[PDB]
Amino acid sequence: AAGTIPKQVYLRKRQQLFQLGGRGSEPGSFTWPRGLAVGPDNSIVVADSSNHRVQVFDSNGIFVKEFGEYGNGEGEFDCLAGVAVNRIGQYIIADRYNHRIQVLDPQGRFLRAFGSQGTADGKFNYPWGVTTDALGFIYVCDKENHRVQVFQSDGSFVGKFGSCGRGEGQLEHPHYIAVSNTNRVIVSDSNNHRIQIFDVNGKVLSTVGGEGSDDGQFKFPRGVAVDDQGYIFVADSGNNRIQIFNPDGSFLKTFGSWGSGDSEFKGLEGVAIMSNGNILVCDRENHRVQVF
Repeated sequence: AAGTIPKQVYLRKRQQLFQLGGRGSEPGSFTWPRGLAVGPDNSIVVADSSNHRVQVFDSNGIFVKEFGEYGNGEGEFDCLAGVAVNRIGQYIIADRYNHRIQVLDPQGRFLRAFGSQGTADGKFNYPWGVTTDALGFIYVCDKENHRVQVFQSDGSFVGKFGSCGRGEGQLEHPHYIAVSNTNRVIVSDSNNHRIQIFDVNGKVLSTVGGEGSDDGQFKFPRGVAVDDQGYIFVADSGNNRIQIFNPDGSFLKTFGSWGSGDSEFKGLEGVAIMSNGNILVCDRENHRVQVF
């Protein structure tokens, strides 16, 4: 991989390499998938929301394992949306309709849960959307509280930031986030049609994009990912596009349109980026994950 020019790789993005899913509840099928994440060896981890489960695939698409079932018990999920994998390989699920986070081990066995519905510190309204920083700190978007709450690996509350509003440092219904290896917190601020970037302590660092349909503009951004150089990847759901941004925030590339064939989307949700430049998009109403 030594001579790779990332910018050139990203600018060639359009044609799907392969896809995953198809409607159903058997292993390898999805129902209305929302969050996805990449794992250690570039594994593809899918929040299979309406099947109340996570499914894990290797970097070439081969199904590996699934875990979870409907419920409010330990290791059960109501209608999960967000998923993530930390450096230790344990699975971190935003169990949306139970208003809690569950952390499972690399084999999908239950380790701990935390949170319940509420506005208070450590309490969530509709969690939807989670990620991990290098030290194992958990960052949640509780969508309906218009904020980001950060926890320790054991669930201990640590801090929070953002609040309802349309201004500097505010959020309206944020769905998805990512933390870069620079420890900048990258929040898709859905209804403000913008990407918000904070440091770990809640200080606004910059803003990417704004409302519109031109290059560099968003209509209801959903999934976000960041690569190891700071390229930012956005599911521009309102405009039926993936957008890619240079590490300085400037528009680089866009691809996709409303549809259900190769490179077409309906209901863009989560987004993830493999360390080889493969972009992963969750295509909710087509019950599939597409890889570019």
